Amino acid sequence: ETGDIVETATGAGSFTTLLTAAEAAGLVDTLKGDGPFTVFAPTDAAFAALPEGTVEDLLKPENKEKLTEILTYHVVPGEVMSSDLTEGMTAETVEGGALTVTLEGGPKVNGVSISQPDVDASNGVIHVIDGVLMPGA
Repeated sequence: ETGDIVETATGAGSFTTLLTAAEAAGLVDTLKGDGPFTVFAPTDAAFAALPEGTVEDLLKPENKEKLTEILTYHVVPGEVMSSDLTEGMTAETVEGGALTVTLEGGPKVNGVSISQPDVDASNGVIHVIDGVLMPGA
């Protein structure tokens, strides 16, 4: 595979409402355009977790435009998470924000759970959130 995070736009079956915008929001040059990059990619079932209006917002073409703006707080630089180091640390977003990262007692980031604790992406790092964690959206 090539593109890894960004190439999702090509397929996007599970991340069709989100990670398709990885390439298509102009994040392609960002995520695949360097090397190690870690993004909290929520699954199709995660949008079904908060389907009140968030999935509608994130289904609206409006969101990928602001994703262009807000990518930096959803994109974390190429650094290996607690699965390598130790659980119970703060991870910094490219925007410039430190979030809560702990696996012991429940893999939770900033108060949202990584219910499907993945990690090993092709170029970077993949973690499936069951919720959302960003400035506003």
